[PDB]
Amino acid sequence: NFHLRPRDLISNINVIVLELKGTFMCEYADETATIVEFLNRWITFSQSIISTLTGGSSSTKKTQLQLEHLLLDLQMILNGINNYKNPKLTRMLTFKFYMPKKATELKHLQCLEEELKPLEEVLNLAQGSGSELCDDDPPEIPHATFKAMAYKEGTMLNCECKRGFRRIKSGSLYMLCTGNSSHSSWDNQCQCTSSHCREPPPWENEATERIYHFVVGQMVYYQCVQGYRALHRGPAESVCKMTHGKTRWTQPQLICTG
Repeated sequence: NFHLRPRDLISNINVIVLELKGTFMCEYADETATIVEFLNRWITFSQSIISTLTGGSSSTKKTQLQLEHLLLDLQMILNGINNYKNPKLTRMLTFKFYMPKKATELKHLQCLEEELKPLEEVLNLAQGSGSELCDDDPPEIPHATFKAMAYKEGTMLNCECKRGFRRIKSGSLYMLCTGNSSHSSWDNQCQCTSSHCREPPPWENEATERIYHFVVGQMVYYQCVQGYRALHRGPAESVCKMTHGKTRWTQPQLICTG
């Protein structure tokens, strides 16, 4: 229950950041951070600079209130990510945000200005609705993987990259399957620089796999990896069902041995 449209709040925050920086190229660090660590640095960045109110000059008093309103809009978002958003938050901590290597001057707000688009992206997660998302990742199986065949309207794919590669500065953090009623296709696009839907085509992808987040009613298909063998038992697939509020995964019965 976010008492404001994600697009409007970021709109306000965006202009505030601009009215403070006046165009220094941001310098990041190598360590990515969760959306919470991300907000902590800038909330701390806010309060710190406001305290550096060296002399009550009305020129800087302007800068002071400019920060407070920014600060408030930051603390508000963060306060509304840790409460009851835990169903989604647990997977919202999977997204990769980027931190400033240094943050003591107003020219460092460029670092924050860029990450505003992937921020609003995550802000819609609990607001852009309308199917529902599954609280957990599908149950991992010893020496076995899984793969959904038909993506449903709303499934997402993290824009993770290869080693040494980051997702594009000020770029979206994931893709989304738009179902509507007529057609059915994907929306966003991933990008990596250096230091009824179907499966999307690769980029300079992640040299691991693909971090997914499924909607309810989506089924993943399990099977053993090579060198191992299943004997079926029960079902070899899991479906995300929302039973009595909470969402869960129908436990598949499938085991492989060497």
